[PDB]
Amino acid sequence: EVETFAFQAEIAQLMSLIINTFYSNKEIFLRELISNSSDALDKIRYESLTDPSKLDSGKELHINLIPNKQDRTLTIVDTGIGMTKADLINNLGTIAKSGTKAFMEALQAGADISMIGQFGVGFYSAYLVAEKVTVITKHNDDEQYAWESSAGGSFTVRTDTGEPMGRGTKVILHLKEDQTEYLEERRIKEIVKKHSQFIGYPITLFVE
Amino acid sequence: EVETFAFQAEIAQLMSLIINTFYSNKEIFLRELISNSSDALDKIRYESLTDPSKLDSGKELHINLIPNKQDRTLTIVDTGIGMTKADLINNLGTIAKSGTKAFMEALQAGADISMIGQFGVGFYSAYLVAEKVTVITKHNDDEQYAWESSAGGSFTVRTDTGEPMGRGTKVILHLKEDQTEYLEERRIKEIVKKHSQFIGYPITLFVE
Ligand SMILES: CCCCN(C)C(=O)c1cc(-c2n[nH]c(=O)n2-c2ccccc2F)c(O)cc1O
Ligand SMILES: CCCCN(C)C(=O)c1cc(-c2n[nH]c(=O)n2-c2ccccc2F)c(O)cc1O
Repeated sequence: EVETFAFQAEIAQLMSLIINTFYSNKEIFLRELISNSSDALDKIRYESLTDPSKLDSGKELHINLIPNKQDRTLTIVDTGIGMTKADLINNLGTIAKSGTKAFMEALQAGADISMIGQFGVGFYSAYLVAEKVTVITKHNDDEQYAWESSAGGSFTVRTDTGEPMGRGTKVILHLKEDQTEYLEERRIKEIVKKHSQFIGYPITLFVE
Repeated sequence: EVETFAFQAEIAQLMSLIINTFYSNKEIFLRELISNSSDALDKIRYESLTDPSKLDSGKELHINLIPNKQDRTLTIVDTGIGMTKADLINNLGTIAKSGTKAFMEALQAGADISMIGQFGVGFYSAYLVAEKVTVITKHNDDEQYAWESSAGGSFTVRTDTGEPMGRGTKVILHLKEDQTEYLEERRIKEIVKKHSQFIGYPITLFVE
């Protein structure tokens, strides 16, 4: 029931660079994921002006940060517009082809990994801290899907039979052994305050 | 043939603040407009993956900067997705209600006008340099419209009978008398290099 796909060549190369480069300031992953959540929330909010029934699958527009020391996971949940199967498999890979090329050029021109979000590919900064990422997503117009990748040049997509979520996206970061700092309450608080303080949606940091 | 509308109260108040505050670093207007053009170009590019006929109204995705010393205008043109009448009159005012409130709060909390784009209302930084703004826009699904405002709490919209443009948005900044520096080639070049160097579309600075 599980489809396996190869990444575009440029994305696979971006992911290797992110995993292999020595770069200490890994905490920027969180801002990039919160930023993408915010954009997804903007999208469903705007669509709902012209069609209030888009919020039948959920009225609240918000972001939850959920650390889990047992599973060694950090989960970022939003109730944004979600993603279709086509988004996961094809559409986002395609726009990320040019953004990756632009980004990798700038890095040669001296730029630093922290500028990744200006090229549209800030999601892949998750692999600074995660050995595996799972994405569960639900768009009004499609079914619930699980996307997963451990960054070896391939990703999987399946229909998700797990617990339904209504509308939005959940990003489950399976953290590397030496990156458990991002499960601690004061570390996450520090990072959100420093990088994400002007997001226009509630950000709730769950306690354990 | 011309409809006159009142701005939302919060936007009218944002515009007065932008016009009345002493703030020397006015050049940030250009980055905000180029940023919105880029977002509009992203939108039509993405829509065209799932429906290549959206580019029948124009294949090229680009940004032109056109100074005109005679008319004292600076025009920013893009071939992005364009805006519907509903966008101009109602939809963008509504999302800009919360962004304005958020922004004006931050300014009390010390923030500075240069952060306006983080709240979604960066367009209104045009009134740092313009006494009047005209917006001509064409969306695939609607007709060509002219929006105009001289920031006295009202704006006008009409159907544009002028020369058709295909798809996109043109922003015509009627500059204040003491802001002609933004018509000079070396000044515009300087600003684009400093603030807009990583935009993923061609930016062409027309000569006079
Ligand atoms: C193929 C792998 C994808 C990686 N992921 C999960 C993301 O980028 C990502 C995407 C969304 C998302 N839902 N709906 C939507 O439009 N977006 C979206 C937002 C911003 C840029 C692009 C987007 F598609 C989100 O809410 C959270 C995310 O972390
Ligand atoms: C009511 C007054 C509006 C002010 N203007 C002209 C802008 O903000 C503005 C808007 C667009 C635009 N075309 N299509 C589209 O989606 N956008 C858009 C882009 C970014 C945020 C919001 C948007 F609607 C542009 O290409 C250039 C602009 O300067």
